[PDB]
Amino acid sequence: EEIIWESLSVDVGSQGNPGIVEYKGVDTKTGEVLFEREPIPIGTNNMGEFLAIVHGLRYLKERNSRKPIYSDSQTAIKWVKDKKAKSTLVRNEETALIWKLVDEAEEWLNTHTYETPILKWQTDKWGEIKADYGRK
RNA sequence: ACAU
DNA sequence: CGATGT
Ligand SMILES: [K+]
Ligand SMILES: [K+]
Ligand SMILES: [K+]
Ligand SMILES: [Mg+2]
Ligand SMILES: [Mg+2]
Repeated sequence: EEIIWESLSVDVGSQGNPGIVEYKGVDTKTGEVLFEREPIPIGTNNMGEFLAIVHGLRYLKERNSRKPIYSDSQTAIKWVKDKKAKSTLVRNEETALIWKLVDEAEEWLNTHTYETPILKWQTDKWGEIKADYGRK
């Protein structure tokens, strides 16, 4: 099992969990940063990992790219497959922004199609995903 | 246990 | 050490 180098890798970064959430997508081969989301004041790791995959799907579809997406998040890969982000984060005024984005990402999944393979990055074999924030 |  | 998730 080898890396598919012609791919997009995504990852979340956070300050606290729940805490400030951001995410980015990079070229797996070169590490070039292809997109970065503005920090969201309160969210969870898994909400961010979910949003990162969905943004990747939208990014690749817009560009007519058949590349797969790598994620290190077992949870978010399942949530995308299911089209449902099963987060425990309370809904209040401080979490409204993240929940709006998660709700809108689910809505996009429920109104669009894609063939993009969503692959598990095998951290135990390959080290940290190329989109990692280097904060752990 | 596994993945973050 | 704590949290988010299956
Ligand atoms: K990190
Ligand atoms: K990881
Ligand atoms: K646990
Ligand atoms: Mg990750
Ligand atoms: Mg990471």
